[PDB]
Amino acid sequence: HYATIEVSQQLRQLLGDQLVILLRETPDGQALERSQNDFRRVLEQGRAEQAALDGVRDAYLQLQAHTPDNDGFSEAFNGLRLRLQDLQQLALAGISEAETSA
Amino acid sequence: EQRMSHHYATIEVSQQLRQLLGDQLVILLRETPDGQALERSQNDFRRVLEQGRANTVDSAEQAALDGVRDAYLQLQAHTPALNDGFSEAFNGLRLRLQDLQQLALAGIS
Repeated sequence: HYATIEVSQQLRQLLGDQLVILLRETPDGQALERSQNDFRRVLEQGRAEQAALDGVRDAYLQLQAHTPDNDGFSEAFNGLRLRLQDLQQLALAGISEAETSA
Repeated sequence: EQRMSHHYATIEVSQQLRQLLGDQLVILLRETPDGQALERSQNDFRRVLEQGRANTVDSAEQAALDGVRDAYLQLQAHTPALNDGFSEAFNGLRLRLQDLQQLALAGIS
């Protein structure tokens, strides 16, 4: 499980990274590209559940194909998702902490 | 066990909040956002969040949720500013990543 949560969180973060970029006034195409590469990078890696990761790849391929204050919204979204992400990782730590404690 | 169960409830809250944040993205990423469904989602987010802050036991997790509240308010404050293919592909992608992750967590659990 613990492997499948890490690779899951990475992809979700990289997806969020890409939304932050898309939600900006002037989308940094190079960055988006770099981020799209990291995603398929981290994914392909994890791809070696194997169906769900295959399903992710299939779904990512489709997002890619459809990919096109406004900068204020982008930054607030980024702010919010990092905190939610960190909230989960905090709680998740408190558990691996507990598992060990036993 | 019980220490472990408070942590898992905080994970559940964060998952629902991310799902609801996702719901809003899907709406705003459409040719024409539906302001009515948007505000229903915004009202859902703040209900689940406020109940999270009300019932969360672990004190660091409580403080974390206060930060989530501050950032959510900022998110709303910047929304009034603001195909359909991207929005639909996004939706499918995030749902599979979420379900995938929530399986393993329930797995460990």
